[PDB]
Amino acid sequence: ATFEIVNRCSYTVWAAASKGDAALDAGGRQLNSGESWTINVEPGTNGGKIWARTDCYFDDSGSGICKTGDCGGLLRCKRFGRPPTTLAEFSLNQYGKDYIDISNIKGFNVPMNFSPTTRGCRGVRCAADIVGQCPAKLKAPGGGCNDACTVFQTSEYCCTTGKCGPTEYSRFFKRLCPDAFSYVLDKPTTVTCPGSSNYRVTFCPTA
Repeated sequence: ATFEIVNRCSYTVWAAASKGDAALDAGGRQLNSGESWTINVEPGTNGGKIWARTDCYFDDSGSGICKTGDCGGLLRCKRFGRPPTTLAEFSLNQYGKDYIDISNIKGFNVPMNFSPTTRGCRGVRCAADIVGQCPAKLKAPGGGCNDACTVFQTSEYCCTTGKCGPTEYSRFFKRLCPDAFSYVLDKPTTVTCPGSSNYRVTFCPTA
C-alpha cells in the first residue's frame, strides 16, 4: 500500500512511520514545507502509525533529537515516537478490510488529515489549533499538547485497568477534534476502508 505523506505546514517536519517493533519503509524522512514523500507499507501491517516530528537535529549518521515525536534519536524511526504526537493509525488487510483513525491519546503536536486516495471510504481529520488552545497543565515545555496519561500517570487517564471514563482533559481533545480518539475507551472513530486501499497523510491540512 502506498502512503503519500505531504507537509502543508509552513514549518519543516520530520515524518515518521513505524509499527512499534520495526520501521515502515525507510521509517522517517525530512519534509520541508510543501514536500511530499511516498512510502510503501506491506499489506497486512497491523498497528502501524505515521506522525510528524518537529524541531529535529540529526548528524551525518542520522542520529540526533526532536522536540516532539522523537523515536530514540533516530532519523529513520524503528519505534514509536515520544509524546506529544498526533497519530495517523492503521491496520491493513485485516480480514479483507483496512482500518484507519487519528488519535490524540498520545497528545497532539501537528494538525493532520488522514484520507484514502482510493475509493470506498472517507478520511478522518484533526486540524484544530490544539496546541494554541491547550490547557495550561497539559502544555509540553518542549512543544505540543500532552495527553493526560503522559502528564499524570494515573490508572484513570492511562486506562490501565481497562476501566476508565472520559475526563476533563480528554473532553478538551474531543471538543477540538471530535473525529479523533481522545482517550483509550473513547467511542471509536475508526473508518473501515476496502482492503489494500492507498492513502495520503497531510500535515497542516487547513493551511
